[PDB]
Amino acid sequence: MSKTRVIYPGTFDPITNGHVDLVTRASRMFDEVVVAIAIGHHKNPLFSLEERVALAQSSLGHLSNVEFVGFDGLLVNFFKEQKATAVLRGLRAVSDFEYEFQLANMNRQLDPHFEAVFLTPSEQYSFISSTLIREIARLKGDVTKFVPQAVVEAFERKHQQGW
Ligand SMILES: CC(C)(COP(=O)(O)OP(=O)(O)OC[C@H]1O[C@@H](n2cnc3c(N)ncnc32)[C@H](O)[C@@H]1O)[C@@H](O)C(=O)NCCC(=O)NCCS
Ligand SMILES: [Mg+2]
Repeated sequence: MSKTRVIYPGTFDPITNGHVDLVTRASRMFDEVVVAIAIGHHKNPLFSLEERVALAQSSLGHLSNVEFVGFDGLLVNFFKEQKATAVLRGLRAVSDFEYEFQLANMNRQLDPHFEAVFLTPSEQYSFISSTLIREIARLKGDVTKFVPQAVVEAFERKHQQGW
């Protein structure tokens, strides 16, 4: 009966109503949730680590047991470093599902204490992909339904400096 600490890694580029759902749900059933933003040097994302954490903090800060960190390197090492109970992932589409197994099973080989636990989001957040949001945003489309308001504005400010 130690305290429990789940890591919720992602690139959050940007965070979406779906992510927010998942974190909220997780905060209700574990002691600490750590939103962990993957820096991803060699991944090349649309928003900076700083924009990404900011927008996250903006949508989930009102939860007292959620923290925000950037990390790179090996999730398994992050896991160890954070003395985590488990890693949180969401399940919705179907190709996600067999990679998620690879991930879980590979990481368990690297660290037998590793553990993945999966939530499902509200049915209304199941279609939403971060990728699909970027494409719609990128074409002056209305992503208000799919992402928090800070993110909407962030998209607009990205247009304002050319996009
Ligand atoms: C960034 C990681 C976690 C993968 O997540 P991804 O890049 O897909 O970004 P995203 O921000 O979309 O991820 C958030 C998580 O929530 C789920 N999710 C994503 N979008 C939604 C949504 N709209 N609704 C519900 N769930 C969602 C996903 O299944 C994912 O688990 C990955 O880069 C990572 O570091 N994982 C470890 C990878 C690994 O072990 N590699 C080998 C050494 S690290
Ligand atoms: Mg996504």
